[PDB]
Amino acid sequence: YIYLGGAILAEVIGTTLMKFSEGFTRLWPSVGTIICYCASFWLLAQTLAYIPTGIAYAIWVGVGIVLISLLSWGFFGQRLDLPAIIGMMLICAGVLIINLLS
Amino acid sequence: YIYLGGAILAEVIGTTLMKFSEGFTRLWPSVGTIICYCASFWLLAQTLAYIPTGIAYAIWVGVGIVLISLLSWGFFGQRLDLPAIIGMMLICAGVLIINLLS
Ligand SMILES: Fc1ccc([P+](c2ccc(F)cc2)(c2ccc(F)cc2)c2ccc(F)cc2)cc1
Repeated sequence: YIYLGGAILAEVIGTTLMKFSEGFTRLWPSVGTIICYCASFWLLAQTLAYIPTGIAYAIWVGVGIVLISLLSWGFFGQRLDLPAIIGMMLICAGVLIINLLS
Repeated sequence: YIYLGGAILAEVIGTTLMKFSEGFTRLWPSVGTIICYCASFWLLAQTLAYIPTGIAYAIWVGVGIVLISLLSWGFFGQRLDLPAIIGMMLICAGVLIINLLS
């Protein structure tokens, strides 16, 4: 399977685990989070062995924001009609335009 | 919060070290570059206490594009055509909308 899909998913899980849980996580040992950080770098290194960095970055930002928006609504219950989402979308549209002219 | 600004600088130091290692020095450990990127993530983790992860991803890319553009050309805002001007305005305006939001 693609390293890139694993790598984006590893960043989403790993970054989500950064601010999550003042008690100790259900299902998951905390050394698993350390392994996940190591796995994320391994997946990234495989990804940027084979995929050009700037081309990859455009895919990566677009997939990552959507994936964590879906996760934010799904697992954390977050609203889709918050004005911050609109602000984020303006940035997402703007970064896409710069990416096409560079 | 100015932590994401620090995370951007930690990204600039680490990215330059990676590019320096690939193109120029033969004698730089991978672990040091990884620690510089981990510093960007620690500064991000402090940010993720205050700014939601999806919002934080979009701001990191857009704030990145302006600083990286300025450093990589050595000046800001030369050779802008009409959609590029709109692209820069959208990035600034979206971040400003998030900045005004609590
Ligand atoms: F929202 C974002 C913000 C940053 C990145 P980042 C990054 C961050 C932390 C890290 F540990 C290693 C790499 C990147 C760029 C293209 C990819 F395929 C995968 C990752 C990156 C590195 C150098 C650079 F100049 C710009 C971005 C990705 C999405």
